[PDB]
Amino acid sequence: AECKVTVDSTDQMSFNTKDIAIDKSCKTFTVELTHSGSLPKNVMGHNLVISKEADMQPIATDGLSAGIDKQYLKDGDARVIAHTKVIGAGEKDSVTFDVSKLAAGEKYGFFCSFPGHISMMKGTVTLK
Amino acid sequence: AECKVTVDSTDQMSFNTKDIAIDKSCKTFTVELTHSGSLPKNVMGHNLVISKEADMQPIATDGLSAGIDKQYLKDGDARVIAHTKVIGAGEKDSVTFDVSKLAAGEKYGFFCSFPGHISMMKGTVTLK
Ligand SMILES: [Cu+2]
Ligand SMILES: [Cu+2]
Repeated sequence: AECKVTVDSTDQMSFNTKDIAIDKSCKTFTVELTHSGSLPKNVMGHNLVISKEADMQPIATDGLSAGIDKQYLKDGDARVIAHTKVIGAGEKDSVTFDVSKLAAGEKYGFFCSFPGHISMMKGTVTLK
Repeated sequence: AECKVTVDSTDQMSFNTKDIAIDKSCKTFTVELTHSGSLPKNVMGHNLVISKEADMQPIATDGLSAGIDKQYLKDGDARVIAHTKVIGAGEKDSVTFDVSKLAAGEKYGFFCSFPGHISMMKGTVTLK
């Protein structure tokens, strides 16, 4: 199906969508993240992380101390389904993953793990 | 003498001053912080923190983990001379401190410890 989405993240700490819908007829799904505005990654960086909805805040908390060099994610965090790098204004990244990782009957979300951003920057992923 | 100052902070991630001059006649000093613009504290909150210049980045890095409930400052941080709360648009806070705490010959600075702000939001405090 349509197996790719592009999400913008802003200088006002927001993603420009609240839901990522994944059609089940995709073996592989690609999320592209762009960052508009002009703020660099060390002041207003953003990544996009996909996990179980319950796991979003715990992943964020463990990422706090990993720092920007590890994309604010604890190295090898198994709760993470897929993630982009932390990007600043002007940059882009994408991550492609097996849609098969998303166990049906489960609730998944996406979020930014840059410290403090999760409170505003999260949404749902919906398998259809 | 004149032993108080008012500093504004903005949605554009700036203080409206780059130096806080403190008169030696002042046995105590009062810093008022205001926030103009319309962004809530969880997207563009600001505080004002005074410390030795050497300590500004290490303080901010420790603040990341402390969270907004701790004003993004490690609790009881010994390097912090004085600080306000994190305020959002429309709010105000002030902090008074003993000018005796500022060691003669040392270099001091003020910054915001809200995640990622420090690069944009710092200045000097001049003991005169
Ligand atoms: Cu972010
Ligand atoms: Cu700030």
